[PDB]
Amino acid sequence: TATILLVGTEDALLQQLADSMLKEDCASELKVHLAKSLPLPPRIDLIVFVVNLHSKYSLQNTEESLRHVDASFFLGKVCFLATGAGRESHCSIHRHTVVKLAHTYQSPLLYCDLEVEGFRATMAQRLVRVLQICAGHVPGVSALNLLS
Repeated sequence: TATILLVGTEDALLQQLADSMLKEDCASELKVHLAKSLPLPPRIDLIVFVVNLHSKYSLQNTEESLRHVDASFFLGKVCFLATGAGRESHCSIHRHTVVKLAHTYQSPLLYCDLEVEGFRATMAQRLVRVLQICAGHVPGVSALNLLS
């Protein structure tokens, strides 16, 4: 009844995030699809671009994939999720690049270390709520209202 597309090149992290989102409990029935890239080879309510700040390939793949997304998706139905930004080991230039990306496509930029169980759990809560909003399940709040 609410469907999210996770786009990212790290299968394992996408899977653990998906599992985190599916972890109990949710009033709506959540479906998760994963893609390594866009364009894809089903109704999709929310797209989350998971960007690995330690991987230049991740950045490039996000940048390229974005070109295939219809503009109506950026009306609150796209979120960026940067991983590695809280770590001193990450490249600052990449972080700036993704901040500029999220700004350009006027979409939220969220940060999480997906390798940390608790942090990923909380982020999954946030994303479940955003997904429900985008799917029209939250009274008085549409994807349009997410725009800020």
